Amino acid sequence: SWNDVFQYETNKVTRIQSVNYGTIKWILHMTVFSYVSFALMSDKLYQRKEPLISSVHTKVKGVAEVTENLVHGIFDTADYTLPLQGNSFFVMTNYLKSEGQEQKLCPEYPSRGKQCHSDQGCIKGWMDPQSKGIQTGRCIPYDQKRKTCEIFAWCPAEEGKEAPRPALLRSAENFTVLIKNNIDFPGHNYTTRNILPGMNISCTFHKTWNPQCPIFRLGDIFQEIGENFTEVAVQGGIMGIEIYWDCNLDSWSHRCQPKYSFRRLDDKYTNESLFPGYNFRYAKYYKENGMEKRTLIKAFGVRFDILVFGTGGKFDIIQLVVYIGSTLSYFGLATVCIDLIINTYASTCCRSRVYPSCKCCEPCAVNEYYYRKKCEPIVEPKPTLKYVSFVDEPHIWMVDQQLLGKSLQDVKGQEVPRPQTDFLELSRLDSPDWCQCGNCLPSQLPENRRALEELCCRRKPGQCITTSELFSKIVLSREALQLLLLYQEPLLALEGEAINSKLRHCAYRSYATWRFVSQDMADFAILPSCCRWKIRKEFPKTQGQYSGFKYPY
Amino acid sequence: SWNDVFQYETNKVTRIQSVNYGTIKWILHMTVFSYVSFALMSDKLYQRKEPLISSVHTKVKGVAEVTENLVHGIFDTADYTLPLQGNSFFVMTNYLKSEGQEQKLCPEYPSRGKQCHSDQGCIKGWMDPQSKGIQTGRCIPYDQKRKTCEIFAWCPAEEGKEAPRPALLRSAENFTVLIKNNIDFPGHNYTTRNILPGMNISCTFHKTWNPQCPIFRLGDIFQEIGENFTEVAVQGGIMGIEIYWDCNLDSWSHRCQPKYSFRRLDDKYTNESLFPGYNFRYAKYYKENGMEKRTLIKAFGVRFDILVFGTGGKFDIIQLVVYIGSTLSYFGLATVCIDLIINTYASTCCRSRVYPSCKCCEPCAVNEYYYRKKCEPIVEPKPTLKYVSFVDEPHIWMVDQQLLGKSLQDVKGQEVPRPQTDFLELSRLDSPDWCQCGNCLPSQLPENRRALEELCCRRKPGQCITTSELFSKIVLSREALQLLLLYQEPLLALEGEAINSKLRHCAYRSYATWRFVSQDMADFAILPSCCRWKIRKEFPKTQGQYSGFKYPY
Amino acid sequence: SWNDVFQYETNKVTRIQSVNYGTIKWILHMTVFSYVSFALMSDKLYQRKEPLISSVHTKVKGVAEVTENLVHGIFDTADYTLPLQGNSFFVMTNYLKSEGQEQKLCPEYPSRGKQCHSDQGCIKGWMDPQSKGIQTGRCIPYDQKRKTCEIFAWCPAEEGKEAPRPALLRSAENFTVLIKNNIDFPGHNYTTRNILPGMNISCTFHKTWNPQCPIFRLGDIFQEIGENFTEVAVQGGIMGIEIYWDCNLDSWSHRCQPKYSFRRLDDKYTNESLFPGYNFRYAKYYKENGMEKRTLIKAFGVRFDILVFGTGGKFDIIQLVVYIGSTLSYFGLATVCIDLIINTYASTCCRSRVYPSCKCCEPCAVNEYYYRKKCEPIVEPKPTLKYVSFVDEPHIWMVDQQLLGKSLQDVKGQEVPRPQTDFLELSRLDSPDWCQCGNCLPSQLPENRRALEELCCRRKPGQCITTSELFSKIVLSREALQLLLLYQEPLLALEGEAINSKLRHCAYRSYATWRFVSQDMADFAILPSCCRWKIRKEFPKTQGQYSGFKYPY
Ligand SMILES: O=S(=O)(O)c1ccc(Nc2ccc(C(c3ccc(Nc4ccc(S(=O)(=O)O)cc4)cc3)c3ccc(Nc4ccc(S(=O)(=O)O)cc4)cc3)cc2)cc1
Ligand SMILES: O=S(=O)(O)c1ccc(Nc2ccc(C(c3ccc(Nc4ccc(S(=O)(=O)O)cc4)cc3)c3ccc(Nc4ccc(S(=O)(=O)O)cc4)cc3)cc2)cc1
Ligand SMILES: O=S(=O)(O)c1ccc(Nc2ccc(C(c3ccc(Nc4ccc(S(=O)(=O)O)cc4)cc3)c3ccc(Nc4ccc(S(=O)(=O)O)cc4)cc3)cc2)cc1
Ligand SMILES: Nc1nc2c(ncn2[C@@H]2O[C@H](COP(=O)(O)OP(=O)(O)O)[C@@H](O)[C@H]2O)c(=O)[nH]1
Ligand SMILES: Nc1nc2c(ncn2[C@@H]2O[C@H](COP(=O)(O)OP(=O)(O)O)[C@@H](O)[C@H]2O)c(=O)[nH]1
Ligand SMILES: Nc1nc2c(ncn2[C@@H]2O[C@H](COP(=O)(O)OP(=O)(O)O)[C@@H](O)[C@H]2O)c(=O)[nH]1
Ligand SMILES: *[C@@H]1O[C@H](CO)[C@@H](O)[C@H](O)[C@H]1NC(C)=O
Ligand SMILES: *[C@@H]1O[C@H](CO)[C@@H](O)[C@H](O)[C@H]1NC(C)=O
Ligand SMILES: *[C@@H]1O[C@H](CO)[C@@H](O)[C@H](O)[C@H]1NC(C)=O
Ligand SMILES: *[C@@H]1O[C@H](CO)[C@@H](O)[C@H](O)[C@H]1NC(C)=O
Ligand SMILES: *[C@@H]1O[C@H](CO)[C@@H](O)[C@H](O)[C@H]1NC(C)=O
Ligand SMILES: *[C@@H]1O[C@H](CO)[C@@H](O)[C@H](O)[C@H]1NC(C)=O
Ligand SMILES: *[C@@H]1O[C@H](CO)[C@@H](O)[C@H](O)[C@H]1NC(C)=O
Ligand SMILES: *[C@@H]1O[C@H](CO)[C@@H](O)[C@H](O)[C@H]1NC(C)=O
Ligand SMILES: *[C@@H]1O[C@H](CO)[C@@H](O)[C@H](O)[C@H]1NC(C)=O
Ligand SMILES: *[C@@H]1O[C@H](CO)[C@@H](O)[C@H](O)[C@H]1NC(C)=O
Ligand SMILES: [Zn+2]
Ligand SMILES: [Zn+2]
Ligand SMILES: [Zn+2]
Ligand SMILES: [Zn+2]
Ligand SMILES: [Zn+2]
Ligand SMILES: [Zn+2]
Repeated sequence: SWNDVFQYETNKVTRIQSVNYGTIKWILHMTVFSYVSFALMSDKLYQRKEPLISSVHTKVKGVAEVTENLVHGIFDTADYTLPLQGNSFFVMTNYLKSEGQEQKLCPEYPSRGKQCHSDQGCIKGWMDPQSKGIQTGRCIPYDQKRKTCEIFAWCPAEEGKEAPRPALLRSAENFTVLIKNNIDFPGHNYTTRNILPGMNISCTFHKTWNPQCPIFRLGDIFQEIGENFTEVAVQGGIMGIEIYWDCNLDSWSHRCQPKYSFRRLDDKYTNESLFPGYNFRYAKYYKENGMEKRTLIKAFGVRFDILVFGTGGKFDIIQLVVYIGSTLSYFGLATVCIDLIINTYASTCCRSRVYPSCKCCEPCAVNEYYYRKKCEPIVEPKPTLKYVSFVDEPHIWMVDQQLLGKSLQDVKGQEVPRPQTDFLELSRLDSPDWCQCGNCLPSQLPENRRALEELCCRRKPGQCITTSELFSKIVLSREALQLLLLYQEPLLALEGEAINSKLRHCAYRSYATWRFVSQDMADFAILPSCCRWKIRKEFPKTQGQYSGFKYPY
Repeated sequence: SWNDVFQYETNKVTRIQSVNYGTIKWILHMTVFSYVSFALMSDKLYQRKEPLISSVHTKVKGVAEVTENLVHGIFDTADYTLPLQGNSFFVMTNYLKSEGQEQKLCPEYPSRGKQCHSDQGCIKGWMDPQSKGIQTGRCIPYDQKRKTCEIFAWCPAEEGKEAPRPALLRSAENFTVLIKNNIDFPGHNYTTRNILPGMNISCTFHKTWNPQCPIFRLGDIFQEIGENFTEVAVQGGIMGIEIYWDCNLDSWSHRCQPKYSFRRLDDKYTNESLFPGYNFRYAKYYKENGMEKRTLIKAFGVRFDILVFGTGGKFDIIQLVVYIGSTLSYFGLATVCIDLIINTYASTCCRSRVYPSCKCCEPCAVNEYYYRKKCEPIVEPKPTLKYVSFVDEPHIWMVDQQLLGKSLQDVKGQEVPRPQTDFLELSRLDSPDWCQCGNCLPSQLPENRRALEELCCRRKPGQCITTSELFSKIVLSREALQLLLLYQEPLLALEGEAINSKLRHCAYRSYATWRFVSQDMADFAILPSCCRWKIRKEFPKTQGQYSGFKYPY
Repeated sequence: SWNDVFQYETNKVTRIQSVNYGTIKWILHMTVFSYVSFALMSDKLYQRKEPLISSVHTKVKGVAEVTENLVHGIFDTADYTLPLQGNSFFVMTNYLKSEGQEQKLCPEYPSRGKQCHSDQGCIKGWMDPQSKGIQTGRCIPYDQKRKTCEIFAWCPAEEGKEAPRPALLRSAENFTVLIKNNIDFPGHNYTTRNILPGMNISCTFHKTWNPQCPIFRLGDIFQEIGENFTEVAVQGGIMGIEIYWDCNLDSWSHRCQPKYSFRRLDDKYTNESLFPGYNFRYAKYYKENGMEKRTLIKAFGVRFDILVFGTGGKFDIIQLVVYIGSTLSYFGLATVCIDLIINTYASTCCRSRVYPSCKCCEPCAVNEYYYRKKCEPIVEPKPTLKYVSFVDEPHIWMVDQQLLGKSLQDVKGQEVPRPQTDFLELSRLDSPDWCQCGNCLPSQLPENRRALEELCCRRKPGQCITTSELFSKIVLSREALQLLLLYQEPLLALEGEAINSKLRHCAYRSYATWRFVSQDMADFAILPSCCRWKIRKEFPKTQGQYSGFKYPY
């Protein structure tokens, strides 16, 4: 089967020289091409994108002078507050220091209504989880009007004390942080950094003037997003410094720069029971005067979380191939649309309701010509298929249903048009109850299938089709049938009953071709009893029943 | 070439009114549509998904009362153990404290068999990397039966001492951690948090009852995954609190909630040489009695790593377009399947082996009618192409191969069927060694290509095709040929040898059309010597050799 | 419309038994299949890939003996330097210690030219942001030739002092770090770790010998990437330990192993004003002799950032379906290419310029036969469409344009070939100024549209087509026209003016079919005045004007 391999199939097509259809086709093609190209370029769907891996190294620089009372102290954001310099860092903005605490008995701080109306109110032997002090069951006069429960704990106890207002280290808004960010795209084998040779050092970040300076003033960070540093400093907070890397690693469009943005990460309206702000407690234990003491510091501040995210794209051929394959089927849109137009306007419904109503749609009736040049309807050749023609009608009846002992003459079928004959070929030129022509005869077939041949040439009384001279010229012309037989077999022998059978079949074939036109219908046609029996009379059989119609398949 | 632009191509098609094929087509279309729709909806392939950036802020709350001996102490997880409150946090569950250590000489702890069988066993001047103590070469009687090597180091040395069992801070399983998680999808410009207004505060996380409370009891964290906190507390561990954000940012299906899950991250069965658990050593140096001392604490505990991951989807038109384009080609499945059925059942092999064996497959022989209505086979018109017809055979022979001095009569070729003639058109109606008809003549062509015309009308002896009256009516009927010529050229001049050549060509064309049927074969047909020379005799040439068959292309 | 549902469309095709085209088709199909398969397998486009979530637990092991002067001390990387063991860790490689500092007056260190040329140079009451010391306005003689400004600060002040060279803790290159890495793919529900049972413990990482040992010597880490640990130790740095997980979670191809790589993350050539290296300052405050003192340590070292990244793939049916759908349209490449070849080589331009120039391209002229068997050109049947035939020419003229009072005879039109007549069907066989035949008559139509019928049988003077006997046999043969009418309607009545109209129309139809061939052109043909008026004379009308050509649609 070598020839089976070497076959090539190509579809049969129909050019149409239509201005409208060609214009529509090209418009739709340009539209699809424009959109797919735009999507590819905008979304960079030709690039295989990779996420980055990041390293952050921060350096906070600030000295705050505090007058605590009176002692003038300096708070350097180099050793006092910054042992961690990386993704996240903390800048202290307030503190509550309790110097020289001794484990002894003292009143508890009156926080959130922590007081007593009577001595018996306090519970002996139970330590409050907030004050973290063991109650002795007595109530001390903490203040003149703010007496609180007696407790044995570190004293003077300050647990529950509110953060000082205004914040002690407000000057922290004047501090600066230098962020060094190293990224890599391991798949693309590309690494870069946010500081490059030839960058200003005295610069400070501004979203317009200095959008690439990695030195940030904290107050500016807060102002850029409408946050009040003075208020946030009191209880603390969490702020995000987002670094976005939208990086194009293609040589012809290379661009890998960071974009800095800011976002408050703590909730401003956190409920008082969910620990608003940001703080931590750390203690330093020291023995003074032979008595173990402890210095406790509750520090409030802003934790800055540096969030680095982004992707790096580089041209990938496989991605482009996949995208093109995905978008290729969209170029059949023109075909789909124009074929749908042809099919819709080829209907007989439009000439009856649409065009009469709208006369601007009349010239869209050429779709009927475009649809006959495009489609060839055919029917399933099932055994029950039969075609019927009546000389008193202009069209043909297809009886695909079975005859339940009912004469074929009395069967509705379904009307179909007679095919237009090839004019070029022709340019070279007592009776039964179901019979209206009077020339039909009872069928000799077995009673069960006798109704197939119970057909007449016409539906109303009149002259039989056999009376026409064309019937004799075509169907009963022994000369013409012999010529057709010789055309099929030039050396045919004109002797015996074989020739009489060959001529009878040719007469049937001739009537069916003459009155059904297409071979598709001529194959399943049914001859009337009149024509059938005239043919048989003029081409008899030596002996035996005529088989009648036999299923072609 | 404006008309070239305005062309529209549409494929020629063939409707088939088949219940089976239409049903199959629609079933396959519904199947493909259902699957593509289901995939789109389930996988959300219309959504452009983005990973999140996260910030975590934790607050551990717990006081553990320890009776160390006797002194009753409190271990507050606010200052003693928690200066870091973010992605990861540590809860101490055990400790080994060595108070008031002095750099002097003392025995080494007997850990992992660290002992001596003799004084000379110990190495002088060498410091063990485990005990971290410089050996003096002597062995001290550390214990009555556990003497160990003498060392100069911090003393009393406790290096290698096992973690106390049961864990001192078992009460840490009753501690609670509040996790505040802020996420953002920077591309989608969406941010949310795990705590929202109107949430219960007294709640504690339960996977069913309170699946959204971000307050977790550590013992519950361990119980939920079948881990024993009491055992893990002895040597420590690492536990993961996974926060999954499967977030849909579309308005009509908006859902962005966290799902909390837990996973032990350290290996339970870590080898003793790979440092099982989690611990760290930290020292506090202080001068006591004028002698520099050091307090060493080895802390065992559980490090909790909060792992936040997830994606946020939002409708993207480009993604939907790409998905639809990818899935469009699957709607040709019905076409592929039904065309394959037609092709397979159109074979002549099925009527010979399949249908006789299986009679339920007989009604699938209409595929032969569907395949003749669908396909038009053609052959490459190469110069070696020739077609041959023998009046004693019912079919035709295509000789695509070359004649190597061998008469065309004696060439196998390959059998092809004679086309069915258009019955509608016809309804209007001494000898050489290779000659079996006796009426053929030697070819006058040059010897090299003389074998082309060495053909007879039949393969077996018999009457020549020329003897039929149809040959004279069609081929030798000067009247008919003149009528055909006039049809082609109405004003043709019937004079000179030009008319005699025009008639000879028409006679050849007529024989070829009559005996090959299709113009495709009639073009490459080969006339027998008998017919050829009868035609030439009745349409002679004034002078010169007859050219013979000439390649149409 | 049940039959409307049960329709199946199949395209009409044309097999071609061509070795070249079949070979090209199969080559292109194999090429496309090979590439799509290769892309699928290489890129694993059948796998839905997921990023990992990671946990890292490190254990650094090293003791460095330092001789500070003389006191011999040990620096253990277990308690002195490592409280953090996770994603990032710090190994100290150098330090500057200032023991027993007292807040008093002293000279400032001469760093970066920090000196005075005169006492008045120093500013009173202003504290330098670098030295962090309040100036008293005087200049102390710090050194014999390096006098610096007087300042009140912690003393002896060492701010700005350069890091010692060579680094004190060079022995840190001999330290080892054990990295335990736990990953998970939450979607795939897969977790693994970098240490598995049966792994060597005494091993140390080597890229070839021990590529999976998670124990790393720091000096080896630096040597592997061409970094000098001795130099980096002086000022410090940041090094990355990248752990890549390319993990295949499919059972038949399961592989999930880590690949370790190293990358310096700090910039080697950082500007001196951008704080090169890595360091931090931490202080320990202690009261000595009743005077508050502070010990300051500036530590230089290398921060190691463990960067874990990777994806885990597992077979997904939806991904495979999407990929196949995307790549399906590429299998029409053979069709596109071969159809383009057929179209290009079917042009009449190739036979005139290409083949004469290049004779190796002659056998590609069969594409003209392949293109006539494949395409059926048609024209839009618009009202202005007209076809014209002149008996003195071999081809046909299509006049699609309007006649602006200009005789149709004098219209250029555009030449088209006359269709090849179905030879099988035929094998069964005083004057106006615009008239060249002399037998045409003035048109009786209204003057506005009178020019349509102003056509002659020929373009040059000569005999009229009507003079041919074929005109009388075909067009004026009342017998033949009656036979055609009877063929259409066998029981037609031959009486009245109706028959005379039926015959006149048939004569028009016969001329148009005889001289235009295709019904497409015969429909829009235009008869000459000579033939038209001869037909009308021999088939007159009782009374009334002849309507003339009427638009078929
Ligand atoms: O992302 S997150 O994870 O959330 C995250 C988490 C944390 C950070 N950064 C960060 C950096 C430093 C500290 C820290 C600290 C301490 C003091 C100040 N300022 C100060 C105030 C007043 C005075 S005063 O007026 O002169 O007094 C002097 C100085 C600023 C910061 C800190 C240090 C030590 C400890 N604990 C400890 C426990 C036991 C022992 S021991 O001795 O027993 O061994 C010793 C120490 C706790 C905190 C905390 C967080 C960033 C991100
Ligand atoms: O993700 S990871 O990266 O893996 C990661 C890593 C770490 C964490 N959290 C975390 C939080 C705190 C500590 C820490 C600590 C200390 C003590 C207790 N409890 C305690 C026990 C007994 C007694 S007692 O009985 O009363 O005695 C009292 C208290 C709990 C925790 C800690 C603090 C300081 C140091 N070092 C240091 C070095 C030099 C100097 S200096 O003075 O020389 O300057 C001062 C201090 C080390 C550890 C460690 C880790 C989370 C995640
Ligand atoms: O990714 S990143 O975020 O960038 C990142 C960030 C950090 C890390 N690791 C890391 C680990 C430890 C330290 C640390 C430290 C201290 C000392 C040595 N060696 C040493 C030298 C000389 C001598 S000597 O010669 O014997 O003297 C003895 C020992 C090594 C490391 C450190 C400890 C404490 C503090 N601060 C503090 C503040 C207030 C108070 S308080 O008392 O006031 O409460 C107490 C303490 C700061 C640093 C720093 C970073 C990894 C990654
Ligand atoms: N289309 C069509 N074909 C028919 C009809 N009647 C007979 N035939 C065909 O013509 C042949 C004639 O068979 P027939 O002469 O009746 O039986 P016979 O005596 O054995 O030759 C059969 O093989 C049928 O296929 C008819 O009414 N319509
Ligand atoms: N198909 C076919 N065509 C033929 C055959 N012989 C001749 N022809 C064609 O008919 C024409 C007749 O040429 P011929 O009369 O032999 O040469 P002439 O004397 O120059 O006219 C040639 O152009 C051929 O194309 C034949 O055997 N088969
Ligand atoms: N193709 C073509 N058709 C024509 C021409 N002239 C007339 N016809 C057609 O033939 C029919 C003859 O109409 P005609 O006899 O002139 O008008 P009548 O007197 O009303 O019958 C019309 O319906 C036209 O469709 C012509 O020149 N070319
Ligand atoms: C920040 O600095 C400016 C200029 O030095 C000063 O005017 C302002 O008061 C400072 N802010 C704080 C909060 O100290
Ligand atoms: C910010 O907060 C402070 C105190 O918290 C307040 O005095 C001030 O009005 C607020 N707004 C601005 C713009 O400073
Ligand atoms: C805080 O929560 C309590 C209940 O725990 C509720 O009564 C109160 O209204 C809440 N306040 C805010 C500001 O959310
Ligand atoms: C946890 O708390 C419950 C109730 O307060 C108590 O019964 C239990 O013993 C506690 N567990 C530990 C380990 O202390
Ligand atoms: C857990 O561990 C402890 C000691 O490690 C042991 O007594 C107990 O049986 C274990 N199981 C449970 C369920 O507590
Ligand atoms: C630990 O590793 C040692 C070898 O270093 C081996 O002999 C021993 O069996 C291992 N034990 C476990 C529990 O893995
Ligand atoms: C590292 O160890 C080797 C062998 O113990 C030694 O030769 C080398 O000097 C050491 N390096 C340093 C910097 O101490
Ligand atoms: C692997 O382990 C064996 C003992 O189990 C040890 O002898 C060998 O040295 C180890 N491999 C290396 C490279 O040290
Ligand atoms: C590394 O640096 C040291 C001092 O920084 C220098 O002596 C040495 O030549 C450098 N190169 C190597 C290979 O050690
Ligand atoms: C550092 O920056 C300064 C300007 O701030 C410039 O003058 C100097 O040349 C730079 N040096 C290097 C090594 O980049
Ligand atoms: Zn009848
Ligand atoms: Zn009848
Ligand atoms: Zn012969
Ligand atoms: Zn012969
Ligand atoms: Zn004329
Ligand atoms: Zn004329």
